[PDB]
Amino acid sequence: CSIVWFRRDLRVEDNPALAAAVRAGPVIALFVWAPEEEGHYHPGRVSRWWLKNSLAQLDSSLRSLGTCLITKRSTDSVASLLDVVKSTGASQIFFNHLYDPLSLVRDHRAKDVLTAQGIAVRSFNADLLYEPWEVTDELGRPFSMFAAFWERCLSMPYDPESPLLPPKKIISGDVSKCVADPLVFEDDSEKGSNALLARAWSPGWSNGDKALTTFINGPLLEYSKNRRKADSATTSFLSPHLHFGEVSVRKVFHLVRIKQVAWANEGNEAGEESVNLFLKSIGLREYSRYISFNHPYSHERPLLGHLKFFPWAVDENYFKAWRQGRTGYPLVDAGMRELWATGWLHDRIRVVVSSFFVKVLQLPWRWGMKYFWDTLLDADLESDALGWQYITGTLPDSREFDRIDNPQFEGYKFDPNGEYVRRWLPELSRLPTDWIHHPWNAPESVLQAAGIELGSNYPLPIVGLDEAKARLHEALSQMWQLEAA
Ligand SMILES: Cc1cc2nc3c(=O)[nH]c(=O)nc-3n(C[C@H](O)[C@H](O)[C@H](O)COP(=O)(O)OP(=O)(O)OC[C@H]3O[C@@H](n4cnc5c(N)ncnc54)[C@H](O)[C@@H]3O)c2cc1C
Ligand SMILES: Nc1ncnc2c1ncn2[C@@H]1O[C@H](COP(=O)(O)OP(=O)(O)NP(=O)(O)O)[C@@H](O)[C@H]1O
Ligand SMILES: CC[N+](C)(C)CCCS(=O)(=O)[O-]
Ligand SMILES: [Cl-]
Ligand SMILES: [Mg+2]
Ligand SMILES: [Mg+2]
Ligand SMILES: [Mg+2]
Ligand SMILES: [Mg+2]
Repeated sequence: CSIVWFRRDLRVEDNPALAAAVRAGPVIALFVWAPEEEGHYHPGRVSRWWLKNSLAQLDSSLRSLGTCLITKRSTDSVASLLDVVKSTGASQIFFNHLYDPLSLVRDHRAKDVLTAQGIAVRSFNADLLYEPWEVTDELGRPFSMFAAFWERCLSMPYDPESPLLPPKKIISGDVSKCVADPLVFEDDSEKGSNALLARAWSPGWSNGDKALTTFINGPLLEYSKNRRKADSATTSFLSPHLHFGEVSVRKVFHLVRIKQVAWANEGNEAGEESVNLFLKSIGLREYSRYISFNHPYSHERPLLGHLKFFPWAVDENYFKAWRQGRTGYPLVDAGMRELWATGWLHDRIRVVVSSFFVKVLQLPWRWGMKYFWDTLLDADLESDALGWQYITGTLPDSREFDRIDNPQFEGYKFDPNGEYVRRWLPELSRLPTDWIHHPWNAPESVLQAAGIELGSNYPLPIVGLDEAKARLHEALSQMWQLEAA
């Protein structure tokens, strides 16, 4: 008896722990659901809906290969392990690493208790191209900025392990344990709100493979010339799959690396450029793990402390307006609406709405981080923290802090004909393009004809940009003054 402990590596292909267990003797595939152990960050409704369907496909797969997935509901995953080994008679437990703060601790506490109880525990790399410790500068120190880190990752002395085949068969230790703990990922209220998700997404590794294929053989070619596109099938849509290890980044990297070689050869410039930007995307995810491991309180504590005494507005209705998409800036409200209704946001809108959150409303970034974590289909602690820290300006490589983006111009850049704003704001569905990104200026006759009553079915800017720059300054004058102490 060997135990395979699945957490966020829901796949049978290129899964090192599983492959090591099959090499060793029969297996008991285990998954333990223990949210309260996740603190302030238990999984949100749409993430849970994804987990529920991803696990079903995982179990279905494992059954095809010979064993079932045993699920356990508990308040302490370690304890559950013990009660599983101490009931099955297993001597080893194989699992794949995780690099988020909450996982880092529980994993150590896990190794200690189990090994110090007579259990062999082995741990592999299932989620990264390279372990964060394998990637370092010539002196041997962790890089402090993305570019230097990514340049090393791409110029390493050795290649990432190549995707392993899933087992061809698995033998299962005590099959009488197959009927285990039912996991409930939805209350009746939520079942209601989740009803459209199955129409747009197919959770699981099988479908993730499908998405990777689709992407590489289609949109990747125009990945680069298509990113100012706000709501189009121009990206991979792999994030939710990536978050639960349903798809191997190593496989992703290998397929992308083959296309790049073929396109370099052909001298297809668009292709190379798109390949480069997409690899930078995979790079950023790898970097979020790097930062979380080399700064264990990164999901709450900022890296740079130069904004330490900054007087962040703690205004509750500023927050509510943001969440409701009642800020007055069309592109910002469209994003909040699409996020609330679908749990999905293109990276540019994520930047647009989180940026408005810290520079215009000037709210604490931990609040935007948490809201995103509860509502995004790909909620990921490391990727969410990294994004918020970068936007707020607490990262070595963030853009200049004293800079406020104009949603009206972002509107012109990312949603030139107002199609995005009109899809997510039906109240503005009749407003012509000349005023779609700044309706508060518009002549009364256009508003009346479109059915828009400023302040009613569409609000006036909750904070003007000019007034915004001014509070930003007044806020800096203050933090500088607080520094003097
Ligand atoms: C403030 C903010 C919060 C974010 N929160 C999350 C989150 O909670 N979960 C999440 O996975 N991503 C998050 N991101 C990053 C990014 O927007 C999403 O990963 C991406 O939009 C998912 O779409 P895709 O799968 O089509 O990405 P693609 O463009 O197809 O890229 C492929 C993969 O690269 C990775 N990736 C791409 N961009 C980034 C990025 N900027 N940072 C980290 N990884 C990236 C993702 O795994 C993505 O699936 C956030 C970005 C910002 C600015
Ligand atoms: N250093 C970084 N750390 C974390 N995230 C980053 C970093 N740099 C960029 N990002 C993320 O990747 C996105 C794109 O990077 P950026 O440097 O803005 O190029 P870009 O978006 O292609 N610019 P543009 O060509 O005008 O569209 C950012 O908006 C963030 O989502
Ligand atoms: C536009 C991308 N959509 C279709 C919404 C998601 C891709 C489907 S999935 O779940 O198989 O990746
Ligand atoms: Cl500053
Ligand atoms: Mg698919
Ligand atoms: Mg795009
Ligand atoms: Mg698009
Ligand atoms: Mg940019």
